[PDB]
Amino acid sequence: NQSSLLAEFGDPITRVENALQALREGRGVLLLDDEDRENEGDIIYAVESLTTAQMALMIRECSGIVCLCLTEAQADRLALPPMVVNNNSANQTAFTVSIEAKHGVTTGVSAQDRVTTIKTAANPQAKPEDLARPGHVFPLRARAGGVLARRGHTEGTVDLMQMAGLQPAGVLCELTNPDGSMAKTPEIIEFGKLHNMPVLTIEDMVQYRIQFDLKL
Amino acid sequence: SHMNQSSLLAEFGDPITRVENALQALREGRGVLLLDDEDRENEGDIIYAVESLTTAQMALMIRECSGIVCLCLTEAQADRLALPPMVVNNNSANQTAFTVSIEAKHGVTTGVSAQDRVTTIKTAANPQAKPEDLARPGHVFPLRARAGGVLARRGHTEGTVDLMQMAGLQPAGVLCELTNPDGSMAKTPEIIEFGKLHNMPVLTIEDMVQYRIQFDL
Ligand SMILES: O=C(CO)[C@H](O)[C@H](O)COP(=O)(O)O
Ligand SMILES: O=C(CO)[C@H](O)[C@H](O)COP(=O)(O)O
Ligand SMILES: [Zn+2]
Ligand SMILES: [Zn+2]
Ligand SMILES: [Zn+2]
Ligand SMILES: [Zn+2]
Ligand SMILES: [Zn+2]
Ligand SMILES: [Zn+2]
Ligand SMILES: [Zn+2]
Ligand SMILES: [Zn+2]
Ligand SMILES: [Zn+2]
Ligand SMILES: [Zn+2]
Repeated sequence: NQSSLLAEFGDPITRVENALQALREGRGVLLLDDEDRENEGDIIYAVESLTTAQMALMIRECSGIVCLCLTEAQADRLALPPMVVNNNSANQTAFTVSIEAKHGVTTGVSAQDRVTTIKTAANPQAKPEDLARPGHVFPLRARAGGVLARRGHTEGTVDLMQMAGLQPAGVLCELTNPDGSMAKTPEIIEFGKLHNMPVLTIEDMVQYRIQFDLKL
Repeated sequence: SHMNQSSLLAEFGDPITRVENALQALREGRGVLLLDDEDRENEGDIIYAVESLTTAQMALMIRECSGIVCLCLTEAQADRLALPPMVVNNNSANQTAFTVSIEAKHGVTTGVSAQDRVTTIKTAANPQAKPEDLARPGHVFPLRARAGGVLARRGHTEGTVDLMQMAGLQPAGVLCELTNPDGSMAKTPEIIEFGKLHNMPVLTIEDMVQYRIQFDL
């Protein structure tokens, strides 16, 4: 079972603290959501330290739909409303209109171009005109309150950044097996071991936030 | 001396032959690799007929391409599904005609596995589909092909729908951009090798344009 498998990454508190220190060091982490929800592991990177190599790993090891998790305030600053007026997706995944850097990219899809787009979007002094729409990067609006308001990878991403003391923007993508099926805990554990990436769950995060009275 | 692209593509035949082999591969359920103009994107996209799309084919795209797998549709089919342009004022470099993204309602879970994307695509491409069959947003990205195909707009979008129509297949195909492990986009020699290894013909939009000119006009 999951809890028993994750044991080798430490106890739940250790699992959170290792994830936070990985992010501070510029490394990625792998975040599992609830078993009865998606039961998927996403690679998470802090935008602050995002490299082309990190992006390239996501593209070749994950779904390739690399999303940029943003606070409401940052999404607002960039004038990125929800893609649809009435979201009826299974998880209410908060996709905004898709984006591309207006300047400094070609087709938008290379690892370099996605990073350029993401860095442009995450710039504290970005304006809406810095991004063309539509494009190949997929921003997501994180819920105010984070994982204590919504138990998604979107909130997990942003909460991790804030908990780590980093700028509150991260990227995510779902780890996918070569045959096209989604990675499960065993494969996720293996991937984290291969790539020196801490693994943790949303429940780890929730329990950690509760214990340490963490408003973010 | 490096030969030009046309010279590299010569082993696939002359322009017309390259299109004819593409059409036949699609009729046999195999994919093709379509290059656009060198002064446009200069990118090769894997293209598959939705009619014969399998989970294995989709898995290949996720593994070997950008993973942003797009569903090229006719304007008629997009309107049938009530899929408006994602943004009213499109200012992307090529005005790539993204609609709002989609997900099938039944038969899927999170929408992102190879099998889920296929289910979603099959659902959308069905000639008797209704808007309500598709949740929005989702993990499949439809594109509105321009009326007139590659003689009107020289995009992989139009190339896909033209290819299906010319092959006599359901006028819906899926595309995705071939990518190298280091995250750079695959270029002609890599596209050609990939095509040889996967038994997928390689062709260009210009080949398709010349074929339509010579075979229709
Ligand atoms: O679907 C997704 C984005 O395309 C993934 O599930 C991603 O992890 C964010 O969604 P959520 O916050 O609902 O997990
Ligand atoms: O960006 C893309 C995905 O949408 C690809 O270039 C795809 O080929 C569609 O674009 P176009 O028709 O402009 O080539
Ligand atoms: Zn493109
Ligand atoms: Zn998720
Ligand atoms: Zn002939
Ligand atoms: Zn002939
Ligand atoms: Zn003939
Ligand atoms: Zn999801
Ligand atoms: Zn294209
Ligand atoms: Zn070879
Ligand atoms: Zn291959
Ligand atoms: Zn014709």
